[PDB]
Amino acid sequence: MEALIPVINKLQDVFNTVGADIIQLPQIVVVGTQSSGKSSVLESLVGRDLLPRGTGIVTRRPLILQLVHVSQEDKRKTTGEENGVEAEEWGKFLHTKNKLYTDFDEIRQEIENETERISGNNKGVSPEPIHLKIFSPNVVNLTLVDLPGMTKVPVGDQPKDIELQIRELILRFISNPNSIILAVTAANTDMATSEALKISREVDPDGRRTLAVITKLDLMDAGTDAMDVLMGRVIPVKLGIIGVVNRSQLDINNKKSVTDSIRDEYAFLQKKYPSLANRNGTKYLARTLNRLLMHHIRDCLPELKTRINVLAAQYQSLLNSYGEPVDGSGSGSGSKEAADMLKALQGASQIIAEIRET
Ligand SMILES: Nc1nc2c(ncn2[C@@H]2O[C@H](COP(=O)(O)OP(=O)(O)NP(=O)(O)O)[C@@H](O)[C@H]2O)c(=O)[nH]1
Repeated sequence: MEALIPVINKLQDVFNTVGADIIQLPQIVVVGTQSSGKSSVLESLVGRDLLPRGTGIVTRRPLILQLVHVSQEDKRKTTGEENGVEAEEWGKFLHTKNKLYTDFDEIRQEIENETERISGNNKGVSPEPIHLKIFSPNVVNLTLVDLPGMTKVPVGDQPKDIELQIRELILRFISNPNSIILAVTAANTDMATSEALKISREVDPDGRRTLAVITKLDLMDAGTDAMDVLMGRVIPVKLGIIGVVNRSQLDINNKKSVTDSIRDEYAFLQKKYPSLANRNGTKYLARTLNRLLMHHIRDCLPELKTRINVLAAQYQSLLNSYGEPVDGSGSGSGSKEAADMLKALQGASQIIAEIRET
């Protein structure tokens, strides 16, 4: 049985600049607020810090993070750099094509380099995602669509008008019927007022497409345990409630080893939540997210295939409604879209046809 995650990864790449929304791809979309710790969740899954830091404003455009598992024997000759020590982990950006990044600091820098631009349109937020593959023996096969974080207070309770278009961007992504919403919220807050959960209920009223991740369990007030948060007595969400403890900024600056932060999280869970510890934590989260995505993709695969074909026939017949002038150039901008879309759909069906196992 062919692994389906790599297939959807390639489809994501195929529909990058051309418009992937109408495809309604099966994917996990990460919704979090400011100070929720969703960037840390991603880094917990990667096993490295790689996301741009901080201080402040930052991270406007979506990031499609594609974690690809490799064998520990599968390594890369690094850079040029006058060395040749074989590298165990590397990264690739779709914008830079086949270039290899063996230094995660150059990975973090390229993200900064691909973000924060004006981008030559008049906005503060761009809908165009960054595509980053991470090859590592320390990661599970998993892809996440990281969206720009919201303010932790309602949009009207803060002075920036731009927050609206941030909400629009998130809504645009999570309105995808085949998207799974990963809602990130800190245990440190009134969790039934999370902006992440609230905006998720706007497209998923009952939370049947939503999985809640509870971060910052180590930061709660004296003599609270969110056992209720562990229960999902309180949060109306169906795909699960998973509590984690990521590394703090203190830990990163101190260069806390990830092997040490992992067992520290585990030990914290064992102590504070003994009857629940086995269904919480970073490692657990990585495993159920992997299984969830695999099961979700195979569920959506048959409809995805026909939709690509249905879309193809529509765009082609639409090209015969536009349909001119037969000129080599200056044909149309709308005609150019449909042709570019048809080309991408062609690549999509090709990728899908290249699956075979029963
Ligand atoms: N103690 C502790 N600190 C955490 C945890 N998760 C995140 N943090 C810290 O609290 C902050 C959370 O923000 P971050 O992780 O960047 O995610 P974010 O809020 O989506 N991103 P940002 O606010 O930077 O735009 C970070 O400075 C991080 O170090 C956690 O589980 N425990």
